Amino acid sequence: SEPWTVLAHKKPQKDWKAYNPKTMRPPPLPEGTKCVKVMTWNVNGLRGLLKFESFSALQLAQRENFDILCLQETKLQVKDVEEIKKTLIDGYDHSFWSCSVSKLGYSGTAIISRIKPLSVRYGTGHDTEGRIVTAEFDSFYLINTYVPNSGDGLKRLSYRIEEWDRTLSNHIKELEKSKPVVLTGDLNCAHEEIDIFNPAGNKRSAGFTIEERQSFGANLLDKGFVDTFRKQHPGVVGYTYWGYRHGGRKTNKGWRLDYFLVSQSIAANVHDSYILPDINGSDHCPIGLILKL
Repeated sequence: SEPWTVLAHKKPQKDWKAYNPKTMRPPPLPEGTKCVKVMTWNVNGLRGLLKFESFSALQLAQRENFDILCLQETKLQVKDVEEIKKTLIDGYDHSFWSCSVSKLGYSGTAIISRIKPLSVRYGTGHDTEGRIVTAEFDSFYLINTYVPNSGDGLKRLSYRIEEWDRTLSNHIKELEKSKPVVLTGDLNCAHEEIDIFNPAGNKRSAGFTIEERQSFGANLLDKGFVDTFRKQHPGVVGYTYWGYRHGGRKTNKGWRLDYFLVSQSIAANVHDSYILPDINGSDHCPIGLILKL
């Protein structure tokens, strides 16, 4: 059963198809093509995921052979990182964790890499909610972020639009002045109607407000960044999130909230921006990016 291959959408256009990674991913790169492979995942609580019976860090690494793993919502405290680092599997020696210090057991990001970065900074070193990690590599910057959820009743929409969204934009544009940027993580916005199963029923839901979508366009895309999955798959409905409560994953009633956004300068180097909807353990599934260097 592969429910993500069934086109679930309340108001689809005529020529839209459901994303099937078995038939729609490009063929592998010619061998020796120097590239970097990144996987990104909102794990909805790292400790809980590690207690998930069907989850193994070793199998995931063996299956995808990523160089870098970007996590959101680790929910770790600072005091937890030393021990969590010890459970990292062999081969991924450089790990960097930004944990929430005001609200405990909340938010949290991490970058796990078998490539040693030139530099790593946390925040835009103030990161009170552990929402941003920036790792410098030789030809690009990798920014892993967990964007603030606007919340029930849009209670946080003002901070999201007026403060957060602009600060993230300024941070990536500043770094772009030295190297192109790979922005990834849970951006907490379904950009267009194709990115959400029920657009009409969610006009005032966090993540699909007119305010959030317009900011996404104006503060991210229109400042020279490319939605790699959307560019690679025009007219393809593919989700990365399914709400637990209404059991929408079994019928693919989901949203695309997780992205790979890249500087215009390296948009042509993206070989594959993909989704892994079969991996369970969170209400998000992982996404991956294969970038030619």
